[PDB]
Amino acid sequence: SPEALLKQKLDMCSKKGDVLEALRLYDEARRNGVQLSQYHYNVLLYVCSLAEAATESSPNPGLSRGFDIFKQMIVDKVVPNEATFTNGARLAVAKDDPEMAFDMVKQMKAFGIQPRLRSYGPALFGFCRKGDADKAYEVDAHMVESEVVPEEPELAALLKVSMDTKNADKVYKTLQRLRDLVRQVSKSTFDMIEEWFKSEVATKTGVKKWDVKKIRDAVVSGGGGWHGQGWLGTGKWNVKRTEMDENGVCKCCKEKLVCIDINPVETETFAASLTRLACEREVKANFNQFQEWLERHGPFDAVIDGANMGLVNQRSFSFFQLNNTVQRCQQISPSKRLPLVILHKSRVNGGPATYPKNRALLEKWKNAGALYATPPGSNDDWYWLYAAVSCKCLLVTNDEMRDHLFQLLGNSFFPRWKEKHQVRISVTREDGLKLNMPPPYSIVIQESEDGTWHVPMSVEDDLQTSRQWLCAKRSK
Ligand SMILES: NCCCCCC(=O)O
Ligand SMILES: [Mn+2]
Ligand SMILES: [Mn+2]
Ligand SMILES: [Zn+2]
Repeated sequence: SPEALLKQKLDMCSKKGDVLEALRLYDEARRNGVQLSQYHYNVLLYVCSLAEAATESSPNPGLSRGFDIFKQMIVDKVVPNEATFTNGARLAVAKDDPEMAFDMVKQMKAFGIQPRLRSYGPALFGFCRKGDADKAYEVDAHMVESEVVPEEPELAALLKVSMDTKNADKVYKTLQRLRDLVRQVSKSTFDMIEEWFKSEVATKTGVKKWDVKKIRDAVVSGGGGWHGQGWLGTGKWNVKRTEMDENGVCKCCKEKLVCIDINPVETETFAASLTRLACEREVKANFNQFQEWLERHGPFDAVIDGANMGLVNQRSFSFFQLNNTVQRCQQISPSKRLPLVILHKSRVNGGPATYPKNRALLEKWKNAGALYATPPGSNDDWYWLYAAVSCKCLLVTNDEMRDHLFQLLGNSFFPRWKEKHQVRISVTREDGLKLNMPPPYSIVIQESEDGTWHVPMSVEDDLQTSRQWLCAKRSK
């Protein structure tokens, strides 16, 4: 078969590195009238993205023609898959021509193809490195119009280019976007925000007086913790690295941060999403069986990730640590409810249940309506997550919750829900086990009614490392 031969020939070069031969085969396929498929086109694109940018003369044919092949694939109405956007993008990144990267995205839109976030990157970042703010905002406007949602890298780029070109409006809007989409910022973004607030442009923006009533209503309207009506106050900013105490009180300025509400409608939307995603990966009957059991049980004040509580900081499963966590959760329940323990069926049988009194207690929890053993082969993370969300209660787990399953849940609602519901254990030599409860305020960029800002840095584990904030408040 002709296209099967081209597949095989293109699989070979390049797993060999041979761009020249891939390009020869490309032009040959056209002279023979063999129509290239999706698979062929992807291999071509990947292979061309192995070519390098000529630090000495005219661009290399592999990069130049790489774009031309991309252009052709779309013209041919050949559907792009995830490999296409990835290869298309590394092509764009290798070339490092923001204008050409932008053309690729304009072409996808032309032909009704949804561009991906990685498609926009080389265009956005290209312009940003060259200080071309206007071009950067064009790419941004295009990305927004395509309903592609930026992440922290894209926003930090936009923030930097806005700072570089003294655009206080665009700084404000980007900072709002960071609040809305990212919440807590990386070290480098944090440093950049700090620079902004200390800068001459920031000193010189603002208003001496404003419609206090309009700010009030914007606070209500936004959900709390910001107003979005623009820079307030005048003069130099006092900008300090600081911390919040356990009550959300800024140690620098004594402002008490807001606890921002979660709309219960969003929670019901998320619960439905969860069921949909779980039933796509679990045996549907196993997940449904849990849902039905949960409907006949409760109420619960807490759900325990049993495997994580048995295992976190242990060389092997500790029934002690699970049992101590169960008792501590029951003690803080106002009515002393046992928590719902989610445990693998594999973990109820064998050991920790090696010791008969432990076995008998696990069965006691099950008979009290407070243990569900997840079937062999199931991913029990769907089960304790769905239980806590559905029962509207505390979730006791030290699971990071940023491994693949959890990337599926998104970066808007889930991180806000987690902050309000997640209980983590910590253990010391001196005191034993401690429950670390959700904070009584929201750990997010906040903008006060008088225009004062508090910006949280993102950390690995805020129990391990004490979270730094920026306090930015006008001097007079
Ligand atoms: N610290 C956790 C090690 C193994 C964890 C098992 C789990 O989290 O589901
Ligand atoms: Mn788990
Ligand atoms: Mn896990
Ligand atoms: Zn403060």
